[PDB]
Amino acid sequence: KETAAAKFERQHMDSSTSAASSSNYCNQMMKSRNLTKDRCKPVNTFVHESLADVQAVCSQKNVACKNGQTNCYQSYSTMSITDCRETGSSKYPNCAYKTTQANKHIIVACEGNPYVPVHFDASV
Ligand SMILES: [Cl-]
Ligand SMILES: [Cl-]
Ligand SMILES: [Cl-]
Ligand SMILES: [Cl-]
Ligand SMILES: [Cl-]
Repeated sequence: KETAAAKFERQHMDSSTSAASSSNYCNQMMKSRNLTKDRCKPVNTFVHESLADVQAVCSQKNVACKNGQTNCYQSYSTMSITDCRETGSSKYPNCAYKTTQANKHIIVACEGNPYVPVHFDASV
């Protein structure tokens, strides 16, 4: 089984681009990070920052999670992100995503030793 930290990295990290690199970015990335294998993942955010910058957020501003948990952290600075959401024309096995680039604060849930991101909660 994949560790929680490894699943967070696979699903949410894309340090190799500064920003969503076209309207087809989400279709490409959702397949290659294997988020469309048995089912189209409906919603997913990619962060275009270093892994170290994202990991640093677990030491930034402690806020509530949407679920009421108390192990969420909001980035002090905005970060380049891309939101991917399935469109109405999406039907597995032909998944189809809208790509939305933005620069927002991120909110992540953290856990473990090392204390690292395990869940992407939200962006602001
Ligand atoms: Cl790991
Ligand atoms: Cl997400
Ligand atoms: Cl990097
Ligand atoms: Cl900022
Ligand atoms: Cl641990």
